[PDB]
Amino acid sequence: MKNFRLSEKEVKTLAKRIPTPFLVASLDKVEENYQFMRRHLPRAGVFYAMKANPTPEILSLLAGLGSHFDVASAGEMEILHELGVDGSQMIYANPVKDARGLKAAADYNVRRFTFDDPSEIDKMAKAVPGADVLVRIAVKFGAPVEEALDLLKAAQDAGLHAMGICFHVGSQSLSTAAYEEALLVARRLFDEAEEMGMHLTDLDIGGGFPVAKGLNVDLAAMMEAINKQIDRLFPDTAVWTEPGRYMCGTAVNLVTSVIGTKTRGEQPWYILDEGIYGCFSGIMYDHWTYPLHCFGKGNKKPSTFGGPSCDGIDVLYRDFMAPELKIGDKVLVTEMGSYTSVSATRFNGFYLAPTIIFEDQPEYAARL
Amino acid sequence: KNFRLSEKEVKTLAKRIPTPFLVASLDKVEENYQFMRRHLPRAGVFYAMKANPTPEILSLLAGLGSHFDVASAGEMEILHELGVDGSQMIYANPVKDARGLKAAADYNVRRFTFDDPSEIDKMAKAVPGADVLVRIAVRNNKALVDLNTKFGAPVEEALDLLKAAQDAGLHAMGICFHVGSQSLSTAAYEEALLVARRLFDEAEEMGMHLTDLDIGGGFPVPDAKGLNVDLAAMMEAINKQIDRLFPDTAVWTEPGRYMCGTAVNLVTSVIGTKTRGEQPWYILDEGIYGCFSGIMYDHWTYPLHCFGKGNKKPSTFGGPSCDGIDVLYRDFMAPELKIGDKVLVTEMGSYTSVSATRFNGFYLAPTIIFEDQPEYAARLT
Repeated sequence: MKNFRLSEKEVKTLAKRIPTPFLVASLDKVEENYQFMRRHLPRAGVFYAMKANPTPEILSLLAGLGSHFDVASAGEMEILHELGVDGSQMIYANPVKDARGLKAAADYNVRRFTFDDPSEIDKMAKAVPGADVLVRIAVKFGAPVEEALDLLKAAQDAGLHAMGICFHVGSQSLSTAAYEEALLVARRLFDEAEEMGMHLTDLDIGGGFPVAKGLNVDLAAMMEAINKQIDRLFPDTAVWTEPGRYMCGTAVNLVTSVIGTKTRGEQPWYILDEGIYGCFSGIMYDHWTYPLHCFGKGNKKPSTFGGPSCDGIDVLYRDFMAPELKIGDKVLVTEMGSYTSVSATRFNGFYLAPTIIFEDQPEYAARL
Repeated sequence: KNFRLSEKEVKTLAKRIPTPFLVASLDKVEENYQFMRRHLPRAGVFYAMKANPTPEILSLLAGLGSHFDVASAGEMEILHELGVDGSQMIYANPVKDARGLKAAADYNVRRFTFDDPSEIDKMAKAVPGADVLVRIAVRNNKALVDLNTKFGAPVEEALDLLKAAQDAGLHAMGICFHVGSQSLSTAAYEEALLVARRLFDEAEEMGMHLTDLDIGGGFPVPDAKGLNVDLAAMMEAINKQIDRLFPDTAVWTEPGRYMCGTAVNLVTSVIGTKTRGEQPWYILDEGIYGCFSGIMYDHWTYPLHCFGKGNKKPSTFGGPSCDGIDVLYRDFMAPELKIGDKVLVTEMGSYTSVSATRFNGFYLAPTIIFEDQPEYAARLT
């Protein structure tokens, strides 16, 4: 498992014929990440958290491979529908659902819906009578385990089908022991519910998986421990996972050029043609950090990179060791797949940087 | 006074239009523009369209005779579509991009700003003979001379730059400066204006005759805690100064926040409730990824109005992402609200929707012209 990276020569040839900034996504890498999870965690169907990356080619690839989808809004389920994706392969997993979104959900025939609060029941019962609902469980957001069953019975009472439960394990706190303890709590709640008159049939595990193999744990071995725990505890139940960052994050790169240089201070400044109102919006909204590769040879000094807009805050990196760069030189930013261009804007009238598909280019064929 | 929708009005607008939407009063954009012609006559207006690019606003302004401060090819293209000639534009981004400079070339935009030598040859090659103004660092409204910022040459290198640009075939037209956002006092201008006199006076003796001076923006708008500047008084102190120091030169300003800020309102619905915490929690259908993005990007607090009586408890408001960052207000005194009730945010005109996104696939809240709605007619009556 390698992260998707473009070589220096690939960045130059691509930039010759696509004007910067642009993103480059690798469908091959997305597939690899999909097949990895399937190989090591076979018992979880995949609900793709498309909020992370909603690019149509990535989305089509995923429907091709069998992925279901995790929809947050009417506009998400609209994009999917034009690609031929049915609402039976959608779960509406926004906790608080818009009216416009519940309408969409009825029209498209979305099967599964999730909730943590009893104010949410009152409105799904009117909008989508008899819909299959899962409760989100905190083991902020989520619902106390001890209120989980009362919440499904309230749902069942208003004419919704109590179908099951989701938790989310945080990446920071991610461990095999953690998933194993949540599955135990889930198993108890199933058994308890059954004696309560409800047959729960579906269990949604969340995402919160990381990566590329240059990172902390042995994830293949971890998914196999979780998978073995699903097979012993939930051999008849439909199990799901909803990866988002996991699917895409290391599957996209940004190519962007130096459009100005400021040489006045001790520190050189370099203005790029993408910034915090475009793809680097991740910095503000995801609190994330993107590896930056400048390509000159020569001596390095501490250097600031700025974005292209009239705002003070359009600064991406400071005291970053980089060589001497000219205008028109190209830099490359990896880990640009998730929660980046989702947050981009046309602030200052600027265009959204397009996403180019790597497999539809000579450079991809050239890898041989 | 500021454009503020009645409660009566929020209710009927919400009947006909789905939340969230914004509501622009073109009358108010016109008062604002006129107020500035009345009290700061000597200052020609380059509307900074980044604050609000709404097409009906822009056309109003074009019709009143305003010029435009243009920041990218996309902002030029919109103006060209509305019939606005390039003579009406200044490309006032100090670091310009190739698509921008070709657009500028195509649409014959006359003016450009710059604060560095690496910009010059990029402009000479792309529009020869263009009028340039050098952008210059000055004491900000905070009283700092910050030379480590994104924009502005030091006063010390201002004239050489301008000469360096004349040496590349560009017309050395003048000087601009920006004191920054939300000026609560007139000190930064009077002080900066005087620094500018000196460079013209020093340039006369070099033999470059500078014809134009752009004084930037920074004019205030009320926020969550109001505004206590006397704008008329502030504007006349600046005007007064431009007449003693610059009797014989063309003087321009670049308002953005001021022009539209007080002309726009957001109508948004409470869509969920959380009652497990000690504070009640209200989820609205606009978030930090939408128009409230100005919390993140502009460090700004908007003034919120809930309607109802008989309660007030400190309450929390969050956005529709349902995210850790998607929190709008905490400890806000609000009555008991229910799903379906409408809230109002006022002074939502500037640096608001421009930074909004389709994250989660939500829509960009549309911007409704109030003068076309039936609620306006009621007003004239």
